Amino acid sequence: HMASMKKKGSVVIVGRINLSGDTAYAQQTRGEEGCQETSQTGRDKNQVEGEVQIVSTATQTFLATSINGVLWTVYHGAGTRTIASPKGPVTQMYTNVDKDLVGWQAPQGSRSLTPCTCGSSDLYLVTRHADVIPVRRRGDSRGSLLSPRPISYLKGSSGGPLLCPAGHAVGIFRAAVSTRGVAKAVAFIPVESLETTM
Ligand SMILES: COc1ccc2nc(C)c(O[C@@H]3C[C@H]4C(=O)N[C@]5(C(=O)NS(=O)(=O)C6(C)CC6)C[C@H]5/C=C\CCCCC[C@H](NC(=O)O[C@H](C)C(F)(F)F)C(=O)N4C3)nc2c1
Ligand SMILES: [Zn+2]
Repeated sequence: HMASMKKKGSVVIVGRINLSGDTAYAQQTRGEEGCQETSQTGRDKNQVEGEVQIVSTATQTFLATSINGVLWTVYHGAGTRTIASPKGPVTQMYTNVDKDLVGWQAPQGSRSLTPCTCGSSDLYLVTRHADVIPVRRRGDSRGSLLSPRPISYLKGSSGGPLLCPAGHAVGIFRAAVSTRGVAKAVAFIPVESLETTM
């Protein structure tokens, strides 16, 4: 009935991947109860820092990455959802199901990565566990893991960045290619396809 129709909650920032030092590590900034409440209200007054956020809905958790001033993630995680902010829910500024891509204005206090113009194929995937995984670029939207590992280790890291040697953003991780459960390659949205979208 129309009176009872519910609304999906917002995506919520629940942590970050700290890349500021010589050691990468995940930090949690909100626990599951606060996450649920913030998703319903859409009001998040927690201070945001850093480039790679850990984000959650009521049912899924993944990453989101700031590049020029946009917080980017995957459509298969966020759908068309708002993100929680200090002033309430914020509507997506980019949505592209064909790329598995969404974006919101980057939160106040975030730091943005710079889009790579190096043309390098020696990349680094950052996961939600703060693993920094070498990936050889193999095409516009694909790269191979130098050390394959079970897909379990990549689950929950969609929306994370592929970085070049200089720390610029080359892409947003979106899918893993596996054989017998071992991830041998990854697919990503290339930064140019974001720069086009922008
Ligand atoms: C609804 O509208 C949509 C529009 C476009 C769209 N486009 C893509 C490509 C898509 O793909 C889905 C979701 C991702 C995924 O699981 N994302 C990671 C992740 O971590 N998600 S997540 O954070 O856990 C989560 C679910 C919370 C958000 C990064 C994966 C980690 C481990 C793999 C686990 C087994 C899965 C292996 C899959 N392989 C694969 O499809 O490969 C083929 C050959 C491709 F062509 F894509 F390469 C895979 O990776 N998929 C399967 N769904 C959609 C949906
Ligand atoms: Zn670069």
